[PDB]
Amino acid sequence: CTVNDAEIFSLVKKEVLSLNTNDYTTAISLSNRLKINKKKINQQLYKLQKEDTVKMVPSNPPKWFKNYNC
Amino acid sequence: CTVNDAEIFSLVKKEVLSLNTNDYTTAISLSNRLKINKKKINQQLYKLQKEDTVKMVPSNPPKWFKNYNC
DNA sequence: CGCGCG
DNA sequence: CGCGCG
Repeated sequence: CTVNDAEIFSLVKKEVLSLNTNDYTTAISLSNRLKINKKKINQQLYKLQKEDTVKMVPSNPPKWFKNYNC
Repeated sequence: CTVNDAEIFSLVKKEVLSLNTNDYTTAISLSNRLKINKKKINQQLYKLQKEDTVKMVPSNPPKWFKNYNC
C-alpha cells in the first residue's frame, strides 16, 4: 500500500536511460519534470551512479550522463 | 517544550568559551559532552564563527578553536 | 548552494 | 563524511 523511494528510483532511471549518450541532465531539471523534490532526485541519482547506470560530472551543479555502455 | 536554536547556541557558546587558548574541540565531541544532535551543534558552530567567537580549521572532523579575541 | 549524509 | 544549506 506504500511506494517508498523505489518508485522515485525507477522514475529517475527511466529518465536518464532516455537520454542520448551525448546529452546530460541535472537534478534541478529532473526535479522539475518528475515534480519531485530535488533532494529525493539526488538520493536516487547517487544510488544509480553506484549501479553504473549514470555518471556524474562535478560541475556547478553536477551534470548527469547515461552510462555510455548503454 | 523544547530547547530551541537560540538556547543550544548559548550552550555551545559556553563550552567553546571554556577552551584554553590553543586547544580545540569538534562537533561530535560537543555532541557527546552535551546531549544534543551533532547537526544542531554544527548549526551553532558556524554561526559562532560568523560572530568571531570561534575559528574553524578544516580537517576530518573540523577542529574548533576559541577566537583569539576571547 | 556543489549536499547524496544514514 | 568535510555538511553549516534556511
